[PDB]
Amino acid sequence: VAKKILVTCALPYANGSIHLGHMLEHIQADVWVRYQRMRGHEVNFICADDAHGTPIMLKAQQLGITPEQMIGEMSQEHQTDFAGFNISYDNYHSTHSEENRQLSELIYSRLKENGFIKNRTISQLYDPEKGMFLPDRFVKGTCPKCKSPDQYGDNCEVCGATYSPTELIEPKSVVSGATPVMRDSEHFFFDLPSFSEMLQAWTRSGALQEQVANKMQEWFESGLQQWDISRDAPYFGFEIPNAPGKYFYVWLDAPIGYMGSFKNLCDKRGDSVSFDEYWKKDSTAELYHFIGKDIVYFHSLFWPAMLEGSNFRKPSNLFVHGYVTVNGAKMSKSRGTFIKASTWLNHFDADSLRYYYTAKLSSRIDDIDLNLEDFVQRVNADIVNKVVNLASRNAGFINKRFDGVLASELADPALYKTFTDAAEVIGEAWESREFGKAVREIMALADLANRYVDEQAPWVVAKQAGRDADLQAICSMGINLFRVLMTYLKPVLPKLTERAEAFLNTELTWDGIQQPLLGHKVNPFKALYNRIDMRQVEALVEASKE
Ligand SMILES: [Zn+2]
Repeated sequence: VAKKILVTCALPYANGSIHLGHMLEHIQADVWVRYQRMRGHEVNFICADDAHGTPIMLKAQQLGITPEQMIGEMSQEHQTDFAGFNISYDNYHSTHSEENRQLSELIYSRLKENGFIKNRTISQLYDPEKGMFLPDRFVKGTCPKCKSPDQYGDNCEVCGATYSPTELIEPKSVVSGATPVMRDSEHFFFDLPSFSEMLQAWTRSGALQEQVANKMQEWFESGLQQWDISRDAPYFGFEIPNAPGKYFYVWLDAPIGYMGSFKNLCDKRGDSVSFDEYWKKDSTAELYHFIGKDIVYFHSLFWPAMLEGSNFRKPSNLFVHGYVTVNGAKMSKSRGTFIKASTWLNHFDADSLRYYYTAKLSSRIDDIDLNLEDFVQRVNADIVNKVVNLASRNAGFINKRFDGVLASELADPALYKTFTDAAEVIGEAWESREFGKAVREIMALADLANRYVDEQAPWVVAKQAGRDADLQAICSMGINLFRVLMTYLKPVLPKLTERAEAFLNTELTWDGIQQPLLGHKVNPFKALYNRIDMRQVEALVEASKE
């Protein structure tokens, strides 16, 4: 029937700009969400900025502005980039909100009551001048192995040795320049180990990608550990109830952002029933998290345990994707392959990237390679020469010789059925996240549509006397095939689809393809998409280098 679906994307860190690596996740989720909406389901697409943490607090101080101001600006920047790529979020919030505070306290309270919170005193390097414990990377020093100066954290970039910051020669606090010292502090831990049996049964209930369920097996074998969920002041975040000086570490408050953002959305809509409908233990609504492979452990073990422990429903499934490489290698700042979302939009449109990523995506966790050379060729070849060409080639004749009126019947009903029959396969491909497959199927159909037009040679029929009817039937057949193709691609290319709809004078819906456009008036044709040059790509890389 009509499902209730809540989809999220991992929360971007407020202390950084969105790059093409991040876009892969958001575009993958958006394509899936747009398809689900097209099928009539109730979909809620949610996200938010991860805005707490010592790093955030320090960068803000270093800059002279308040963290509240810093994260506020980063939030607008991120939202501008996502809007630019047409990521159709129903709501984009922040972990730094009243909703998140309330939910973090509620969940913490329940976990504590149920006895899943443990106290443990730990020892950590402390900056006595600033009065704050120091995370490993905030301690500078001389490597005890090779004696190289200015080595940070727990590893040396020179000899590559690893060690505890307490082994550094002349340790110095990066925050004040003071010499750190050891110091004790009581911390709160989440008893993840007490959920192992439940998590095992849950993971075995056939949900996760084969590759995910397999990594989980190794994690169980190794054994689960308790996780620290507290931090000491000074800190930028929410204070733990009944624990003055203690704050919620990100492990806890970041994923709550998924809930906080949804609650914020319900409040905005004046909806007092949905939150519980979606998050209560016996919910029949579906919850999906689109995440990267680097945060699977957290979302598959810690997150569901926390939810279970606080009496909330667990995710229905986790959709994991791999990383993005450019030209076969990790993004490179020196090579100008480290491309930011905002930079990309200064040179190309969002539809091009959305199409390329989609054509390469699948239900597997494999890495996605953005080959710039291949990108230009794929876009020009597929979008411009196969799909858009189908419309432009036939639009002229219809607009100039028939007043934009399409024929009253299908020239080839059998060929049309071939295109609508494919809906089943393409729809299941979109649904199962086999995007590359959906695109292959669609392009196969596009080749077919172009072959039909080639064989009918309208530019030839257009020259023969007493063949006006034939010309109209042929060109109208081509426009109707284009109608179907654009429908299958609607989830992928939002802007191109709008321009297509303006031309066809119709809104494209999934079920609408069963009813071809007959005796229908299309609008004067206008370039739907233009070819891109390799020079455009070179300018982007140069711009990224700089
Ligand atoms: Zn060294």
